[PDB]
Amino acid sequence: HLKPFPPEFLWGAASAAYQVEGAWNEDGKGLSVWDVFAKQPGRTFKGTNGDVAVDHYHRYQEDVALMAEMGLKAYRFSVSWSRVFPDGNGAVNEKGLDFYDRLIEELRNHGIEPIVTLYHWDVPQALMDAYGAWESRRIIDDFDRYAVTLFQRFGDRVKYWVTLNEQNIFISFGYRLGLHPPGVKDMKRMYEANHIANLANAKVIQSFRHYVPDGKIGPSFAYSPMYPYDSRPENVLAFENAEEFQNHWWMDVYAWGMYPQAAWNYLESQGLEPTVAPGDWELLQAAKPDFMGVNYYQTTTVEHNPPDGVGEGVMNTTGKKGTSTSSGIPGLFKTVRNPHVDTTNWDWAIDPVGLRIGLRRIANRYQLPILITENGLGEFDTLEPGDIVNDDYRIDYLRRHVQEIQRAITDGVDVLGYCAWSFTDLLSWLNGYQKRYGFVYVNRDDESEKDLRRIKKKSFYWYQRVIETNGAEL
Amino acid sequence: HLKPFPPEFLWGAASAAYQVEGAWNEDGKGLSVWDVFAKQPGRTFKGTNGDVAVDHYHRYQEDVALMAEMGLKAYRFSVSWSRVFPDGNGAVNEKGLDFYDRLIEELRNHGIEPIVTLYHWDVPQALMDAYGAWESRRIIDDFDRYAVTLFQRFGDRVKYWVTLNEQNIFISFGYRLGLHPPGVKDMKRMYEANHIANLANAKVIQSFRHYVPDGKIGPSFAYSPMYPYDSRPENVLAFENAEEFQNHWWMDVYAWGMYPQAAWNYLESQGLEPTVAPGDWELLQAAKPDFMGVNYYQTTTVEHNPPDGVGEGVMNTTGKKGTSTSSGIPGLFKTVRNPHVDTTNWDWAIDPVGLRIGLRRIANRYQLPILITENGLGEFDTLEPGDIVNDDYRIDYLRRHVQEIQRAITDGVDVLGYCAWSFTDLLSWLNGYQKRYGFVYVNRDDESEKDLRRIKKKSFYWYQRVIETNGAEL
Ligand SMILES: O=P(O)(O)OC[C@H]1O[C@@H](O)[C@H](O)[C@@H](O)[C@H]1O
Ligand SMILES: O=P(O)(O)OC[C@H]1O[C@@H](O)[C@H](O)[C@@H](O)[C@H]1O
Repeated sequence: HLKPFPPEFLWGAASAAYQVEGAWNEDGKGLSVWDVFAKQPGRTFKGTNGDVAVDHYHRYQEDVALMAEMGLKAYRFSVSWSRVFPDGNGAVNEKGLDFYDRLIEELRNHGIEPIVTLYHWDVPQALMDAYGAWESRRIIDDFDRYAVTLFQRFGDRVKYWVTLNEQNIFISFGYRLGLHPPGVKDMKRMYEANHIANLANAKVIQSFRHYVPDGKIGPSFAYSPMYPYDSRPENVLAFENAEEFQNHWWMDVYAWGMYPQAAWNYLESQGLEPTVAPGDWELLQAAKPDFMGVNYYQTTTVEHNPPDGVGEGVMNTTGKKGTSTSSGIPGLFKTVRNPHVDTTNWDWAIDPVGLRIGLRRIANRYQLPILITENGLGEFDTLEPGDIVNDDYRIDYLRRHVQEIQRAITDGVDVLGYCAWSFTDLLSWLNGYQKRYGFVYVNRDDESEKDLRRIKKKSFYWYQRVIETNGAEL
Repeated sequence: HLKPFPPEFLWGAASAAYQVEGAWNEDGKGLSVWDVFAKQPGRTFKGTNGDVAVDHYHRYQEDVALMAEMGLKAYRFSVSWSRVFPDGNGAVNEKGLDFYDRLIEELRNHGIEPIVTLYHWDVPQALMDAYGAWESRRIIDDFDRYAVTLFQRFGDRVKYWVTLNEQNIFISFGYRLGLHPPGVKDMKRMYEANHIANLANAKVIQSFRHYVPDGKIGPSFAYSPMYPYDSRPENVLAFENAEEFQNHWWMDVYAWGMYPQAAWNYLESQGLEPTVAPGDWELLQAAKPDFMGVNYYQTTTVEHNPPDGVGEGVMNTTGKKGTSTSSGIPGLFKTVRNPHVDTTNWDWAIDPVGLRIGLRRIANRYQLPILITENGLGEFDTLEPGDIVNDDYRIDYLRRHVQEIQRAITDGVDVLGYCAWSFTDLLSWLNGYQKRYGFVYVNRDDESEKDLRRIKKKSFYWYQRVIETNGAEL
């Protein structure tokens, strides 16, 4: 006997500002780091960018009407920092606040609960220009200022907030792999920026306790649960190293205010540990979140890796299956293909049991409620004559993950809600428009902008059915 | 770049009263549950019992002189509760207290640190007869009276104390597997007795803070870290289930005062959860220990197990290799042979890297210091002419574990000490005398006490060197 989904379970879907909004220079909006970065040659798939994206800024009324038709209980979206503070720092742009106020109003008028992500990777370029953005403690005061603005403005209508979206991704990709702005490959700077982001997250959770006393806040972590390749002790040890370095390094800070000691000692042995200042620990430890947000797509299997072994690997940005290669930390661990799971055309593992495992690990270790703020299947879709998108692959992916969530709930994990990625098709940062996640197909590709018309996929109706029955029918 | 062992690392060896002391009915000692149990036909190997054991009660001065020759920094022994309270909870037997006083004085006169185990499985039979011993909350006050008696008599001279030795073993063997007294096979009774023992542990730690304010105290957990068989998600899930039901069930209570939720919910779904009285949680949560005591011998590899699958397995008590069979909890997990590790003649896995993994898991999850209270190799030994015992297999085993401990210390695990099991050969509860662990061979077997003479094994001189060089020389 499975527990039922709780009565007010947030059946949701999600987007991110730069990926959907467009209107990149309208109504006072300032330059963001992604405005700049995406226009640099070779940074994105086929030079795609979010100048227009899917034009959600102008079509939000249509999109919300499709959410209402779907029956969504919740919609997760991010506020574009550069829309609200074009300089990051100076005067509020009221036109920018007015759009999100219009959007929230529309959501509530249709009975949809808004989930607002404060930061989804688009720090204003002015802050990067002024002081290096996440590499400077000044961004703590500046990020706080921007969040308190949003708290005061919308605290009365938005109950659920996410602080930083996938801090582990935009810090690592932006400062170690050089695939995100600022395009740096410097492990020392990476950990300094990561430590500052940790302090920013804690500071605004504290501010949230004052300005929105009845609300619920937490970060959203990009969680890939690690697996050992097999029962060889050296591979299990590699799994221990990988889970602590890739996952506990962030989630222990979110939940306990402390870095894990083995990873710290390893970084300290190389001078790579972050600069701690007086008060940092007191701040980090005095900022408990209401939940752990989890973005989940896949697990990662690892094995032992010699000190001279694999480092950076190839990542599949083209959808040509089988082109990614193993990556790792020399001496600690390396990724390896898990022969027991299928993979997508971008080589992502399809592992719905991995989601239950991951939910269990977080409940077991931190004792916190979980909001699944992203989960979904990115794949090619074909538009058929008659406005038919038969995305059975995506229905099956989502069905199996939702089934594992109910088993995790039965196991005692307190799951607050589930936000599928994504509501409409949107621009994938590094993969372009062909890597589609939406319940709603958007009519454009990487060559032609066409008309951006929305078309309901087969998965739209499946998920509408799920929400209708509170998950009882999948 | 290995860290050295700390200057005052407690290089130790260990015993347990019933396995070593003999003198089972001398100087006013009462019956323990093991005096009665081992004299029941069929309960022990070839009917062996601890009536004489290796006669340490009369020979302790010889044995301590050998410890000083070895240069032991610490000696871990248990107090026989039935020596001190012949009927468990009446008047104190002063001759019983006088033996441990003479032993402790003998240790301290040779510069050896006493490490006292309050409970190593031998609750007096009178308490079993009166109210069922660990199945009654009456044992909480009776164990507290006995602990405080020792705290007051010896607290000036003993700083390191262990409360319950391997609660997970004596409770599950005594109440689920029927292999220890009282010989019960009842899962409901097992979890009730286990909960009472948790309360008795917390209560004595509370008392300890009052009577030995400068001392250090902890339980000693029988830790077998779990491995998944491979990266199949269902086997990783079995591993999550195993680590939670076999390990977190006890260690979360010791460290955090809380049972893990997924295991609790599974027990509750069957009416197997223990009876919780008001005040239980407050007591369990207000008894933090100074260290986690870790008894380590081997890892366990697990895979998925259907609801009709494996339950109880065969355990090797004869030293005939390849006689153990798989065990598990149907629906949750089953053990499986780990093809990457060697095994002893009793089918115990030899996995020194598993100790490093186990130490890392405890440090990472609980941030506690660890005292390794047992580790060693039980094997056949041959006495050759000239009183020579060349146990290079034991040296090899111990050397590799001590090396993995040093690597764990380098990772940042705070390891207080290392007690090898055992100082002299002694009675193995279920395996008789032929399964030897000692640094010191004792001349006797299952059929004759012979002369009980002590003979230093090759490993004696190896450990002596280890201690002399503080582990620099392994
Ligand atoms: O677009 P991708 O690379 O396929 O990832 C899919 C999604 O999951 C996370 O990475 C991000 O929070 C989203 O913004 C989105 O990018
Ligand atoms: O004697 P065995 O079964 O080989 O195990 C060796 C040791 O195991 C631990 O569980 C006990 O604390 C010791 O008393 C000793 O028995």
